[PDB]
Amino acid sequence: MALVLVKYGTDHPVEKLKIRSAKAEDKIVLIQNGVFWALEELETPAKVYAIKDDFLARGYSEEDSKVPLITYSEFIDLLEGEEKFIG
Amino acid sequence: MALVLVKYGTDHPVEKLKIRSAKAEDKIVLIQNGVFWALEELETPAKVYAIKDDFLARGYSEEDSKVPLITYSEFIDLLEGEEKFIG
Repeated sequence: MALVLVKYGTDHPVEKLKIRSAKAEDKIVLIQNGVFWALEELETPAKVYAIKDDFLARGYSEEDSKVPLITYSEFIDLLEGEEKFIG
Repeated sequence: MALVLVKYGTDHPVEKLKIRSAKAEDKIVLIQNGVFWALEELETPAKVYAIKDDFLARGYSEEDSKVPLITYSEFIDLLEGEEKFIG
């Protein structure tokens, strides 16, 4: 149930095995240079999300993702995760 | 400690007291139509942030907001915290 924040890509390759070692409960966010990992294979049982808007900001096509693309709105839905007393 | 999310415009009465009765140790995020709370006279001891990218997307200006705005990058860092143990 760990939060994995990736804001690194290719210039930093250690996040790939972080993603590998991530658990089913854990959350993986690809932001900034993390969009490069959306083109990777990535052996992960965790919940992987790449920022769709930032992905587009980096100049990449949404078709060209191996991972799920979400917007900041859905990032807050991730931020919620469950339900709590938020609503 | 508590993660407080608001994203139901002003149509959700419970949003007010979530902010209102928050602790000075908690985090409060305004997202989507929740940005309307960023314009009012909300008084909370918690860390209150409205999403800048989303707020500007509403057609408003940074100057319009009363509370601090964070960007997609800063939102990721919010969820990190400050200490970043992601090495």
